[PDB]
Amino acid sequence: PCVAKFGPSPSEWQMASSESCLNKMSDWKLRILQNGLYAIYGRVTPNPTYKGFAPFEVQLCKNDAIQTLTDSSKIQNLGNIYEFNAGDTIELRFNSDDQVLKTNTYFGIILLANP
Amino acid sequence: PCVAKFGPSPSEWQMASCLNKMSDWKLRILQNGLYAIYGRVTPNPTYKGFAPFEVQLCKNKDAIQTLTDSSKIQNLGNIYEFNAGDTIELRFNSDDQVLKTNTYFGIILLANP
Amino acid sequence: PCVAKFGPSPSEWQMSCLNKMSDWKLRILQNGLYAIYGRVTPNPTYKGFAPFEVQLCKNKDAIQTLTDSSKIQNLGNIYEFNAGDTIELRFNSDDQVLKTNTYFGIILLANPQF
Ligand SMILES: [Mg+2]
Repeated sequence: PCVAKFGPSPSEWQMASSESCLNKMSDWKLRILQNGLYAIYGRVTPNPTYKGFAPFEVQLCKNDAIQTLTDSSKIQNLGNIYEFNAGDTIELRFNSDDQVLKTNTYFGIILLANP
Repeated sequence: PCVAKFGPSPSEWQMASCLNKMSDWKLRILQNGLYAIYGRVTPNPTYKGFAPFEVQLCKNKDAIQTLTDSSKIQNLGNIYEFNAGDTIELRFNSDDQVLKTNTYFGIILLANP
Repeated sequence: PCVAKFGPSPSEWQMSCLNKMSDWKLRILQNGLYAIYGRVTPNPTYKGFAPFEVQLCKNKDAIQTLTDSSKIQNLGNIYEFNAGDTIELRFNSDDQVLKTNTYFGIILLANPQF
């Protein structure tokens, strides 16, 4: 049962696994250590009162954005399923940290299977 | 597996814990965990009512999925974190908006660390 | 683990609960909840007559339809399938995709007994 989750604030990385399918590298960024099928989950809650000159863009990145969010008027789900390979780096990136509400913004991942 | 599925008509609740059926289309989550939702929503071509087409999967009273295109047969497959005490329900602006024989939803626990 | 994966080219099938029938097409032999995953990449120099359209079909029913030709698209999802069901990834024209970066896979997650 290999599962990891970053957020929401004030929480950082939580993790449970055997000995393990991933490695946490830094905030919002992990490293896949086992080829297999994974599920991503989580929530991006945009900041309504963002007062910055940068365009709202949240991306989930595989090394390649595999999920791009450009609508700052909607709370967005990150739930999905992907095949990843050992070595891959998974990262949730924000064009500015102030674009999202970090107290209601998290993402996680779980190994579903390894063919 | 901890699994529950409602519909399609004439089937009601089927179950194989982590949840408790509350009524038609509505469930109570009993454990914090990671869940997969699956299912399909088929608009009813015979609908002539005056309420706009809308179907929503609500966690508690908040929509986590919203369907407004009455010309789409939409899949409900997704992954979510739910907590104990959450209710999950599929709601319709009108029962006559969907073909009940072709509309169902299910949920399975993936893990609950 | 009951898995099958077609592609990407030149790979075809990599691999009971299912039977592979043809390129991009398989026969579900067992009831269950299945996860689909994969990727569809449009061919940016397609100039055929058919409108772009790629579909995951269960029997006669497109469970997923893609009509956006400007972006690579992910196929990840969970569906309930039944013994007998066929599953195929079909293209309105094979020129519409770059087979070198188009593939799909499936795996049985559970087969609950209600
Ligand atoms: Mg061949």
